[PDB]
Amino acid sequence: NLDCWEDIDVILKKSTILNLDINNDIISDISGFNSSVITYPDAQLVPGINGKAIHLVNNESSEVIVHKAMDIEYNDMFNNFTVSFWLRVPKVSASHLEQYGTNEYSIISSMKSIGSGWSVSLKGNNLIWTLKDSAGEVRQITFRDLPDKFNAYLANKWVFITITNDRLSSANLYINGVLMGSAEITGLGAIREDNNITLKLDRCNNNNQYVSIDKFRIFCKALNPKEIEKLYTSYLSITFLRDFWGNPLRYDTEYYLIPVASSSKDVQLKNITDYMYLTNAPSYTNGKLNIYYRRLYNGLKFIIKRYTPNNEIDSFVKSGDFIKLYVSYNNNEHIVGYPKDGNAFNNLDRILRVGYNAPGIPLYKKMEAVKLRDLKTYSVQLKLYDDKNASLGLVGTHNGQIGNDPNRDILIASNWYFNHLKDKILGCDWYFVPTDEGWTND
Ligand SMILES: OC[C@H]1O[C@H](O)[C@H](O)[C@@H](O)[C@H]1O
Repeated sequence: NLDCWEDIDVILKKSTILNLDINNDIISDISGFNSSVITYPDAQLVPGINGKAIHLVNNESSEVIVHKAMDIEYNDMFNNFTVSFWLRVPKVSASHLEQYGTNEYSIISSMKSIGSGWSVSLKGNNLIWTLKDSAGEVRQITFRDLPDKFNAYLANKWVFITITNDRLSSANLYINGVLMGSAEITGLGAIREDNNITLKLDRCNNNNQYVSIDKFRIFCKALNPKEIEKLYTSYLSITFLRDFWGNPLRYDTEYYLIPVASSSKDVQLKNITDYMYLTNAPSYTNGKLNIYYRRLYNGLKFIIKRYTPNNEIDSFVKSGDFIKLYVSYNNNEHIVGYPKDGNAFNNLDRILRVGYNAPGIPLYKKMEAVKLRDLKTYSVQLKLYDDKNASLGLVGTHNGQIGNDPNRDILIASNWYFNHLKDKILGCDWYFVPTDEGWTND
């Protein structure tokens, strides 16, 4: 065994030899070996998985360099090691796949010529891990991302990358704790990499390309599945809610709602004062490029507002926060709620109403944004309360019809969900999707 050094948390901490953290808007190594980190002028900081993350654009000034401390400088020359980090890459447009699809560019590398060492690179929709020994001998793992961009890993969502390297066997590439690729690495000699680990877009021909990297970390051992699973879930801080992309959910921001249980569905409104229902979202497909996805940004625009003043007007939404949900329709904002004695399926599934304003009829609108289930998924649940603070249920959908309207999956509030929070898929889970430059429909 070529690993270094029981409780998994202890193992992870003790085997860490590099851990990039960001506090007080400064990037530094908190491993203990204190490797110096040099941040160049155009390395930007943006929202991350738990705090801020490194953002790299395509120009020479955009880079972060880690100068390995003497105590870890030669860690991966002969021994095992693991590299992990959260990664966010914008969805590549159809044009850019055709134009730069064959352009491989590194984003993180210890290779300096010959350039022995390791590198994380991207080519079109491929994530590539490369190792090169002093003899120029090479080993690679080439992960081809899923065709369905809605569920792909290199399609604008924050995902967790982990690459283990066992010199006595193979290298394994994991995404969100799942094994995605592998390659035997026996027969490789010494890995004599550069004294610096460089985070920067190298040899990328697309001037508008960019990426985000967070929690860059190196371990002096090849982590096993259970350890990676623990590592991965240890970052999912169930306190802050997240949007579809994995960034912090925010107040006063327009979001398109998509139910996790029927991701191909968008939300639509019958009429002001009336109900909401699901409709099939338009889609995009490209046989030649073999990519497709349900298009985004269609359907109602929802806005989350503070029910009462929070902390110090924090812009992010915290699980347990009470809110007022509004639909932004034709420039007007309409509160979402359930009117007293309002139409309800079998008196249990309360039909939600948008901009209901009947005089003398109380309208329950107090909601609580919470995270009761599915920790790995960037979804949220919404709990509606009446005037007595009693639960009216979680927001979801019910199939049926109102009057002479066609059968529909109508937005409702129901306590039924609380009895099924353990199911794999539940109709009360929602994705809050904000428009983002990282995703443009073709
Ligand atoms: O699957 C159950 C179905 O009926 C229930 O009463 C609720 O409306 C939702 O849970 C809906 O999906």
